[PDB]
Amino acid sequence: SDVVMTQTPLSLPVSLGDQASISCRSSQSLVHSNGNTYLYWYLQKPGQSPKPLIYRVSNRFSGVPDRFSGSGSGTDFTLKISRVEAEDLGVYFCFQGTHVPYTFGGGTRLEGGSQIQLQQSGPELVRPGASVKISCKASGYTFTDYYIHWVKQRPGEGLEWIGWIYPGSGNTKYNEKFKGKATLTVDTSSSTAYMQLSSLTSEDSAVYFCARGGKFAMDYWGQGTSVTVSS
Repeated sequence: SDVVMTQTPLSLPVSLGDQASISCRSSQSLVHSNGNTYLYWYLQKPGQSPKPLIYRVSNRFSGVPDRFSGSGSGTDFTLKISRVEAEDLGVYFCFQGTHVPYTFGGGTRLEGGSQIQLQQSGPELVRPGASVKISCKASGYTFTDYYIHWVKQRPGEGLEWIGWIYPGSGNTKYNEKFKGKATLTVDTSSSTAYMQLSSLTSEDSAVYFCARGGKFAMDYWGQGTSVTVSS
């Protein structure tokens, strides 16, 4: 009964100047009881963290040019990129934050806030059964004004939302998939968020991102921390 986000097409080869349109469909209505529709779009360029494009269906994040337009309602959503150029190449992901657990679309391959820094700890290489505690040092903004989200990304397997913590209060919310094996904490005095991953298996090998956000979605992302679990 988790919400499934389906994107089409999977791959969209295009030439410069053309129009590009990407579809996202949810298995459930994304209208929240509060009246908002927590549908978001992100772009991930081959070598870095996702970047926020659209919030709440139709709003562009700061620095995102008005040639990006999101539309839709209920269960059907569209991202249109009108005058496509070099820097638009990458994987587009839709994301829903209406229903816990928050879920991502599988991505579409097409072929802002740089004061905010989220500095994550280095790569881990461990044996099965180990635990790791990865950190995320926030700067360039007030740590306790925002949520911190954590996200898992396996190679060619897309994105999974792990949970959030609200640094101001320590309050947490987890994806059932991860609750019990990922523990979120903060140190507000050092503006640092932590995620402890426990009883590691080979399936837990992935890149883990910390990201700033609101209660329903990420905005800016850290650079990721690779965890490799190997015998």
